[PDB]
Amino acid sequence: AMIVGLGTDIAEIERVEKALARSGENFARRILTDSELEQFHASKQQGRFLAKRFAAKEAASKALGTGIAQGVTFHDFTISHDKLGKPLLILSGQAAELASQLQVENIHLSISDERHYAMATVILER
Amino acid sequence: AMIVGLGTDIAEIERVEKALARSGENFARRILTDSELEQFHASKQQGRFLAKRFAAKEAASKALGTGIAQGVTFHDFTISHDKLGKPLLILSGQAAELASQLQVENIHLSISDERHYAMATVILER
Amino acid sequence: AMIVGLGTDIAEIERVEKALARSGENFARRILTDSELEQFHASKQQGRFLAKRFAAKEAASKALGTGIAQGVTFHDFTISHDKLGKPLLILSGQAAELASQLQVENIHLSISDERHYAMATVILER
Ligand SMILES: CC(C)(COP(=O)(O)OP(=O)(O)OC[C@H]1O[C@@H](n2cnc3c(N)ncnc32)[C@H](O)[C@@H]1OP(=O)(O)O)[C@@H](O)C(=O)NCCC(=O)NCCS
Ligand SMILES: CC(C)(COP(=O)(O)OP(=O)(O)OC[C@H]1O[C@@H](n2cnc3c(N)ncnc32)[C@H](O)[C@@H]1OP(=O)(O)O)[C@@H](O)C(=O)NCCC(=O)NCCS
Ligand SMILES: CC(C)(COP(=O)(O)OP(=O)(O)OC[C@H]1O[C@@H](n2cnc3c(N)ncnc32)[C@H](O)[C@@H]1OP(=O)(O)O)[C@@H](O)C(=O)NCCC(=O)NCCS
Ligand SMILES: [Ca+2]
Ligand SMILES: [Ca+2]
Ligand SMILES: [Ca+2]
Ligand SMILES: [Ca+2]
Ligand SMILES: [Ca+2]
Ligand SMILES: [Ca+2]
Ligand SMILES: [Cl-]
Ligand SMILES: [Cl-]
Repeated sequence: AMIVGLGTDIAEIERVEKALARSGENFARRILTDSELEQFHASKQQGRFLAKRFAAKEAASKALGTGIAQGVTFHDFTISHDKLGKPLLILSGQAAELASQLQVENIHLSISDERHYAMATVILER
Repeated sequence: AMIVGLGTDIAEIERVEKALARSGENFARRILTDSELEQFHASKQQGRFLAKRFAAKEAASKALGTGIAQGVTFHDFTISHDKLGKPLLILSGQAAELASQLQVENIHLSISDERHYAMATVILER
Repeated sequence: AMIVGLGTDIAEIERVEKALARSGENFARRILTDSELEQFHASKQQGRFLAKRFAAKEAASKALGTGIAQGVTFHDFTISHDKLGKPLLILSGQAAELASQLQVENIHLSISDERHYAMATVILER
């Protein structure tokens, strides 16, 4: 019925690429869950892949009203896709607990990227 | 009621300008309906005009859940404005058929551009 | 509860910084209410602070459906924050009068910035 939260985020792709060039998997694993890493490792544009997931998760954390804090971690969010490529967001851990407290029934996520920037928006509704 | 789709897109204006300098009307006509072409032709900043429409339409195609695919074309989306300048989105063709299947009753669109980027967000609600 | 409006906006931070270097308070006071100026004055990154507020207010004005026109001014939008850092939008002046006529009961705002750009999205719900 009503919107419980709204979140948006923009990420500079070159910054994510630089971080991967320096710290690689140590950096990717802080952001991605084990299930997401398979898809990540398969990509030939890993910085772009990670930039999008980073924007999506930050946008989700803001829609929750906590950001990546108060027990909410990047691993509480998992990004997947439907059969036509639409991105989907699934919550776990503290994010799932807060969503339940807020009575969230539907989650909407959209992602976009151009050469230099990735962005995402998330809406939680009850 | 509830949100049935969310879409967002960011477009680099310079790439649109380069495409117009090379292919002009042939490129513009792939994105714009005949009705929209009249407004486009009267514009004195065509690359900027077209980048905004491009972002709006891709955002709308993501809100429908298909992208520009599965029979959904750029011509299935028409952008107009109300008397105060608010952008309005009207669907046709396969986009309209899918929206009808999604029970879409209200469509919201917002657009913004700065010197180098144009972006848009679309929300479909039932 | 349906969506009354949606607004989005992107702002180039260096343009805001340049404006401040030239016009300072004359510029800042056009965008910010006296109450918001207190927080602004305490910031050590005033250009970035102001770029975010500028984006939030422009987005809010688009969600209302008027833009910054028709008696609606930048001062009709006040950005505050909750204890966890979530941004909150409160309307006044003509914006509040119009929102009341539209039966707006819930307002949602999200803001994000990266090195060069600030962006925001606003949704008004009845
Ligand atoms: C908000 C967060 C997710 C992102 O921070 P950031 O990249 O500086 O944020 P962005 O510029 O995209 O967003 C800043 C805006 O987010 C919004 N925000 C902050 N806290 C929020 C909250 N609890 N809920 C919703 N929105 C929030 C605010 O509008 C803020 O700007 P403002 O304070 O001027 O209004 C933050 O919780 C965070 O970065 N936490 C730690 C993340 C981390 O571990 N980082 C290491 C890198 S892997
Ligand atoms: C999705 C589409 C609309 C835009 O493609 P794009 O510009 O590469 O996409 P963007 O970079 O803006 O966004 C990519 C994201 O869109 C989202 N997306 C993809 N398919 C989607 C769908 N069916 N529904 C909703 N969102 C979708 C995804 O999150 C994707 O990123 P991810 O796969 O890493 O999660 C695509 O269907 C398209 O444009 N197809 C035809 C190609 C075309 O005509 N191009 C223009 C030529 S002039
Ligand atoms: C909408 C406004 C807030 C910003 O316009 P802008 O600088 O062109 O900003 P953007 O590029 O971000 O937005 C343009 C889009 O906003 C949208 N828009 C315009 N009027 C709108 C309205 N009444 N309601 C909702 N959206 C609107 C349109 O989609 C427009 O693009 P289009 O005409 O190509 O479709 C406008 O009312 C304005 O500039 N007011 C004056 C603000 C001011 O005082 N500026 C001085 C600089 S401090
Ligand atoms: Ca961020
Ligand atoms: Ca892209
Ligand atoms: Ca795109
Ligand atoms: Ca502009
Ligand atoms: Ca603007
Ligand atoms: Ca930032
Ligand atoms: Cl234009
Ligand atoms: Cl700041």
